[PDB]
Amino acid sequence: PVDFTGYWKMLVNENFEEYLRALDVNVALRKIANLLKPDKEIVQDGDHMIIRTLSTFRNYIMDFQVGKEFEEDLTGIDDRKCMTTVSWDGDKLQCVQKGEKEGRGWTQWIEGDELHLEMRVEGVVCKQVFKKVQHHHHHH
Ligand SMILES: CC1=C(/C=C/C(C)=C/C=C/C(C)=C/CN)C(C)(C)CCC1
Repeated sequence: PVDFTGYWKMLVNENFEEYLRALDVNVALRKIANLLKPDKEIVQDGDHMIIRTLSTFRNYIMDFQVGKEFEEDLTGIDDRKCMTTVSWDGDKLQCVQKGEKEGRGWTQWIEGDELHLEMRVEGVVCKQVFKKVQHHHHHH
């Protein structure tokens, strides 16, 4: 069965600038963010999912139950609040983020040693791929 648990290092990050612009992330933060190559530390614990998006400058932490709508605090990205639901779709994890922006959400899946993440908002698509890695680093 699909299990996202692991430590994952960014390999590619496609169209991130336009995704951030569509979120109205401020220009100075977009400049910082485009230099970053975040890791993902994921623990899948039953249907309790923790996805830590870790970078040298700032983190974004998700901690939620699959299937259950929750208030998602996007402080550090666009500082918005969404009413967010993450659901299994076969071997894919689907996320809908209800809020100010239309069409906001993402899909996550695994191909071999790769974690694939398609992020969407306002018809814009950013695609990230990470490689599963084994050398760990301490974090908060
Ligand atoms: C814009 C910005 C950032 C953007 C983070 C983003 C979009 C995280 C998306 C997380 C998702 C869908 C995770 C599901 N694997 C960092 C990495 C927190 C650094 C500070 C500035």
